[PDB]
Amino acid sequence: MKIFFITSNPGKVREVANFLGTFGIEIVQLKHEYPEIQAEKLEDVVDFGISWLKGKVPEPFMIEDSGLFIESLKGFPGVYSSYVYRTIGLEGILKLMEGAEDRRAYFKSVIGFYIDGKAYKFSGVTWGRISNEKRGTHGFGYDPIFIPEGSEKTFAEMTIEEKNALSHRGKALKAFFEWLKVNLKY
Amino acid sequence: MKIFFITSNPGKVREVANFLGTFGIEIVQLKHEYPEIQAEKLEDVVDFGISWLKGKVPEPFMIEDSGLFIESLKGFPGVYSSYVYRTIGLEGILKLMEGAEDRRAYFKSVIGFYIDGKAYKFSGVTWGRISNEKRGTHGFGYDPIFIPEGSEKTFAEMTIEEKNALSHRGKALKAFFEWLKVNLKY
Repeated sequence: MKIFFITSNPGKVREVANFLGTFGIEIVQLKHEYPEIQAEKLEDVVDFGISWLKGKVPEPFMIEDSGLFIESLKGFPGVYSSYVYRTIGLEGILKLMEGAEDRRAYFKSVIGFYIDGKAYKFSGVTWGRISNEKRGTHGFGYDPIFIPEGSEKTFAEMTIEEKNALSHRGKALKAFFEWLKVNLKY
Repeated sequence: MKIFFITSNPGKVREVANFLGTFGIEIVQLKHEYPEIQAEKLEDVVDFGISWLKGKVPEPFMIEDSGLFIESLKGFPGVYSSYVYRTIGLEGILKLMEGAEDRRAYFKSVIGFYIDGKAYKFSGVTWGRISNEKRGTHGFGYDPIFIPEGSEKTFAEMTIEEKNALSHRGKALKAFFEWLKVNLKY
């Protein structure tokens, strides 16, 4: 069964393809731009995206939005994680966190799926903490400064398979896969 | 002011840290195992736990025990909520409640606190009902099938802040905070 993943993020495609590929699912990246609205929830961005894309791309298709939410920073950068990463980057987050009593944060992923004229959403959350230094050559974004709960390594020190086994995206993909199994029986 | 929370439940740590953190209290999780005795009251489990831990962990420290008490089931699973959840789970409770005339139940939380060689306890109770279906991606345990009185959402459909504003644990934490204010003036 093939699923078209509308995204411009190669790293995300690799993580999604790695996880689902093990279950006979073929992920096909489709670079079709769509508006990502400003909103207080990743789910709202995904809802608008699906509504904008339907009828314009092959089906079934999926999109995804994710972000890092830092407790001591009231959830920042959250929905705007990509922009913040491109501007202030890892250095900026570490600067903001200097002297922070609480370095806890969570990553969240929301997957939107569209098939037979209906939209569905799946989400995943992984709590952890912001490290005091960047480490790792894998992943992308804030992976070098995020250590998931129960681990001694940052996401960037993990392989795609290892990251998927613990990440927000991996959890969203697990829920997504279960739904696919049950509803499509592909 | 820091308080060591002796527990192996990450979800509970997050709820406690969220509530008290807003008042300048730093919660530090300490994973030190202690015996949780079989008893007919959460308070008895907490009393034994504190007595077993004192002198072994830094101070001041706190522990907590909680459970779901279903009216039509004579208070079950109560003190053994964790074990019952791990075995029969949400499905088991819903199965037991099929055809139930009365779906009322309450959640109770008891916090034990030890400082300067003395133990103190604080409790909270929130009544509600068992839903006929699980809903929600937040929380843990029976949160997906418990709707607190005055709400249209299950605990699992609420954020930590929203849950704390209505839950048994939130009420116990409120009593705890008031005591801290008055007796420690930190």
